[PDB]
Amino acid sequence: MKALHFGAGNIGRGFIGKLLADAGIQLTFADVNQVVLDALNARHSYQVHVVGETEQVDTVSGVNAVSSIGDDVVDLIAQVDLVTTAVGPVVLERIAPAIAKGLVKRKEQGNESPLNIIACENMVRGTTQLKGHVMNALPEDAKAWVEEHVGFVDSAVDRIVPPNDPLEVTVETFSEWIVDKTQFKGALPNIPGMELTDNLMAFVERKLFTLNTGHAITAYLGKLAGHQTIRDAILDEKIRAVVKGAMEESGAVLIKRYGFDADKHAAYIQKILGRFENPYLKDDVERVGRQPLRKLSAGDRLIKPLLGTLEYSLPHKNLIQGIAGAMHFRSEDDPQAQELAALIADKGPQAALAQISGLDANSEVVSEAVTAYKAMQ
Amino acid sequence: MKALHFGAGNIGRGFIGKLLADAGIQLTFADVNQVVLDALNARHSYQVHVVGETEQVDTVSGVNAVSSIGDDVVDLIAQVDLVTTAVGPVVLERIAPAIAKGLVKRKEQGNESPLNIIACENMVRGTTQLKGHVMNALPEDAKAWVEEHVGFVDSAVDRIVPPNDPLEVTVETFSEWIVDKTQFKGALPNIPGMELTDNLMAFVERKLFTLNTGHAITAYLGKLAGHQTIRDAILDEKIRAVVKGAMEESGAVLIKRYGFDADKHAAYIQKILGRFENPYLKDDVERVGRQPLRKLSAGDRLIKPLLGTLEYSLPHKNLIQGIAGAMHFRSEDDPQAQELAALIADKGPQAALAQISGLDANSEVVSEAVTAYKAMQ
Ligand code: NA
Ligand code: NA
Ligand code: NA
Ligand code: NA
Ligand code: NA
Ligand code: NA
Ligand code: NA
Ligand code: NA
Ligand code: NA
Ligand code: NA
Repeated sequence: MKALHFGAGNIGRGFIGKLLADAGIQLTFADVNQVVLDALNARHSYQVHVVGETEQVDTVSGVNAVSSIGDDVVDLIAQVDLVTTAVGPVVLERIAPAIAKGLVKRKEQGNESPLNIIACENMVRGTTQLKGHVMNALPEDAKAWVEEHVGFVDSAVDRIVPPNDPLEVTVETFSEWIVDKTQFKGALPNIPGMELTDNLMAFVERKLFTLNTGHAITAYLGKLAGHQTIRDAILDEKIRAVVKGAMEESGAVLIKRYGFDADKHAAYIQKILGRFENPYLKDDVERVGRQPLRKLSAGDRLIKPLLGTLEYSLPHKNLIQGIAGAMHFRSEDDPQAQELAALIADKGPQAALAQISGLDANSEVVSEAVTAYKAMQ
Repeated sequence: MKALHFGAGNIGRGFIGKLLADAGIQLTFADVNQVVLDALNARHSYQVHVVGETEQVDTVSGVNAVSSIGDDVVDLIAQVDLVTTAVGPVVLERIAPAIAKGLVKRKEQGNESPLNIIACENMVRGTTQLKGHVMNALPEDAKAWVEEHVGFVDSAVDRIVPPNDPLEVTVETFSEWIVDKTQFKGALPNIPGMELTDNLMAFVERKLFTLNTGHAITAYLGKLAGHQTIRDAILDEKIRAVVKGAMEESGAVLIKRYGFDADKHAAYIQKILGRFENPYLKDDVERVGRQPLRKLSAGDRLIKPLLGTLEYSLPHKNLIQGIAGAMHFRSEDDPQAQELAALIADKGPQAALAQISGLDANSEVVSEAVTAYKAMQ
């Protein structure tokens, strides 16, 4: 099997491309960074430091690379079995005309072997979003053929990969890659570390409501307590209790909503606490806490679980502490943190929280959050 | 009939709310800006300067307002026949928990009169996007009832409304408001100035490929020629020829793709040229040209029509001039224009264009654009 992966950044090299190459798939990266392209074509391999219990150095080999903006990438799309991405939303749109030209060429070459495309992005159903972009660049006369031969498979991915050698990358031991089984065309690939499900949204929300929720609250409370790193914060027993409790509160929602087994979910929470303890990552709380306006939005990792607890009459006291810690995040380098500070300064925490989150300013939850915010100054 | 409109900004007051109130609908605005809320509740009316052939002053009356973040807005959602928005993508998410709470209350009050929700946003199928946000905030036990009783109707809207009295607004005479007939629940409303179609995407693309394309190219070529305003630029016969020709080239694509009548489309192009001639707007080319990276993206108003001309073997020379003018846009106040300048400076126009647009750097169209770019310095 052959795969083309767009985005040879830390995620592409240390997680998605790594798993593809480790599976024995002939892997080509596509990128615009010439230094990374040349390094991959020069050495055909690189080292990934996989760190958690111990530091392991894994070697990824037999890889090569092409420019995402040239003609070779189009030729490859006409030949490979899988196309994956880890590029972010702006570049996810930019690669669409090359993918569309690739699909036209695939049809013109008479390659009817099923192709599956999997966007591995920090987005909900990113591959469906990519499909939208590809449709916007594909000729009408190719659309039927593409519907028949090409699967746009959504995924949910989770691996902590923080910021001489332009190819080395350090990643945590843990990873999760789950894809929607029902969208694949043809025989399902056997890629170790990739799991197929009929219920992708359950896993998307699990990750959002557990990993993202816990990680953010660890960062926000940690910064308030003067902790440098996620590890320092999670080993602080006062902070740990609130982080664990918030993931448990959000977990009761997931259990009710999706039917996850309670004992396995408890173990998944323990596994995430261990991930935060990683002694090799030295992940700055300021990095993890960045963009608090996004992280305080209605559909995101603090308000959505809270709305779930309201839906089911479940307890949210630790979530409320998390929201108050988020509201306290300050960073000179973060424009959202600046906007946040200015909004609370101008309108007060109650109006500010309502305006960012969409919670009614008169509500009991907003009342509870404002109390908690006041208590942390 | 009763309507609630979220977003009492220039678009809400001068276009969407104006048409609703002019139709005799009892209109309430929802916003977070207390000055605008108080002015609307104090005076219950305001003046809209409608300018084109002449300057007309219209009065909008019998309106009131509530906070989008309080409890009265929830009560209103349980009572009104229509909810409209003009808030932008960030606030479109933020209003979702209030809408969801409103729908729960609508069900709990036993109001089974059909409700239709229409987001009037500079987005493709914004109401479908809003629906996604509302679903993320609505209890599972309300979802069936909402599917039965509530329509989320996509729209395509077009009115040029550029930047003492906090309520007055100036708008061009022309407006267009088209909505997807097939998504309405119950009897269709009679709102003058709102048209219902089975084929909304045809109108979305028409506006993107004609108004947006023409308006952007007028701004970009105008700025290069030292013209202050859209009117100054469009009356420059050299610029006008390129703007008209680009809208015609994009128009041949729309005619082939959607079956628009060629004579009516020619007249629609003439109508847009007249809109650019408006002598009362004094619209700065720098404002209209802002965000060139967005405007040079694969799915946007310059590259998508170009891809269409490639699809159908149609002529794009004027589109190419437009792309080269966009690539020349400079503004200190515009971070994208800064990013653009830095990218061309670092990588050269060919690589820069390919990296922003997704066109193959080796392609003839990229070659043509680079020539044109070089010719304009
Ligand atoms: Na691995
Ligand atoms: Na295969
Ligand atoms: Na069980
Ligand atoms: Na309340
Ligand atoms: Na409450
Ligand atoms: Na009007
Ligand atoms: Na009605
Ligand atoms: Na005709
Ligand atoms: Na070519
Ligand atoms: Na070409």
